[PDB]
Amino acid sequence: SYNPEFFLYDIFLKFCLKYIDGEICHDLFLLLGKYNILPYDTSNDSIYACTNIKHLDFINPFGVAAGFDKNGVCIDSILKLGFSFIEIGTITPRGQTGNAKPRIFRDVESRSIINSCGFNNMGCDKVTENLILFRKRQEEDKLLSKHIVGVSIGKNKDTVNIVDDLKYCINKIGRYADYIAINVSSPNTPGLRDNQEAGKLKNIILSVKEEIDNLEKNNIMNDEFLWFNTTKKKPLVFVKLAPDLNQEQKKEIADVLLETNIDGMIISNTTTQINDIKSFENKKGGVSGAKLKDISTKFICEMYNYTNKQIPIIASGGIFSGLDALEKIEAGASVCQLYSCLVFNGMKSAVQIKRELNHLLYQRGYYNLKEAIGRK
Ligand SMILES: Cc1cc2nc3c(=O)[nH]c(=O)nc-3n(C[C@H](O)[C@H](O)[C@H](O)COP(=O)(O)O)c2cc1C
Ligand SMILES: Cc1cn(C2CC2)c(=O)c2nn(C)c(Cc3ccc(C(F)(F)F)cc3)c12
Ligand SMILES: O=c1cc(C(O)O)[nH]c(=O)[nH]1
Repeated sequence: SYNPEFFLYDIFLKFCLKYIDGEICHDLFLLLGKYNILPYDTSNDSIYACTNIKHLDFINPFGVAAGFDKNGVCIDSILKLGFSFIEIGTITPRGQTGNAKPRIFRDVESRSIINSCGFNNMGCDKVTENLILFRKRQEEDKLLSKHIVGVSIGKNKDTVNIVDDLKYCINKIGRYADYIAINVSSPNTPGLRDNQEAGKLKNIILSVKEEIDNLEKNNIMNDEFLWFNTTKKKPLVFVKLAPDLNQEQKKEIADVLLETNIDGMIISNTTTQINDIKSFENKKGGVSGAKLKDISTKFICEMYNYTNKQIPIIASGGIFSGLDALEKIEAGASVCQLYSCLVFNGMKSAVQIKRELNHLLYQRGYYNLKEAIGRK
């Protein structure tokens, strides 16, 4: 399934990656998608690649990670590139400016990115208005039917007691989200990763699940009209975890996820422990991309064992090829998120990655994608 539209953007891609600033590249991409002039991938997806996380049914196992469309101003176009879902955010109750620019740097040779954004977003209220507009468009557009939209949530920079910010987001945007991702792993908000302590993380998770469950109580109508999302059901609850933890921490947090019955785990966020990128020596922030590939996959194996395979995994980190996706899936992941791939490969990310994984699934001997989960 070629397309003359995907190719023209590869021409622009080589230019931008070589001269234009990363965040400027991001703004242009988002701006083009805002006006619905990005290519489409309206082909039927392989039934062998369909996946699910409990009652969440994904048409294919590739979405866009958080931090890409932080404000939900580009949902329709990005999804129509060929992705099955998108994770908007991370959002905070009040929009922030973030750290000072430049805050995004690219090492083309190593296919790596380092960023110190600091949760720059428009705020929960405005992003909610955008998401409502999208759900209205989704009702009238076939290319958006059955596509998923998750919302990554966090805290404002100054707001102490992160629980309060989360409850506000839940109570304003919860009705329109298919799943909620708790971000306690961003390295650009000081001390957020200190909240991954078993006790703290327990109260955070339990408060989110309770707040989601409480929106349903005082409702006047049926559930079909309350949940204006894809599932027509209350959003699942996922947690996004950082890879820079020791084994003791890793096992107890996994124990907390079992006790609290979390719906999923997103492995993983960016890392701060990489020191082998010469261009990023004097740069602050977390690094993403290829140099994060092998590190995150291990973490998935370490966690897929710590939770006794009872909590599904969502893979994110250094996924650039179809074989990378299968490496993540056979390690224990059910779905994959692409971020740096879109940065370095552009519009062809979804169509390319989905084809490559399809060919590899049958060669390795599988009836469908599920058969591969944790087979390693
Ligand atoms: C510029 C930039 C901004 C990001 N913003 C967020 C964010 O707001 N929330 C979040 O959970 N992750 C954020 N991330 C992390 C990505 O979502 C993803 O977990 C990570 O980059 C690994 O993806 P990759 O290896 O395929 O590039 C951001 C990453 C980058 C590079
Ligand atoms: C999507 C994306 C994001 N970001 C930062 C947040 C991390 C980058 O730095 C990027 N660099 N490229 C090259 C992209 C992707 C891209 C492709 C095509 C164009 C266009 F053809 F329109 F010119 C523009 C941009 C980036
Ligand atoms: O989770 C996150 C958040 C940010 C940010 O918005 O600053 N950046 C990342 O690399 N990861």
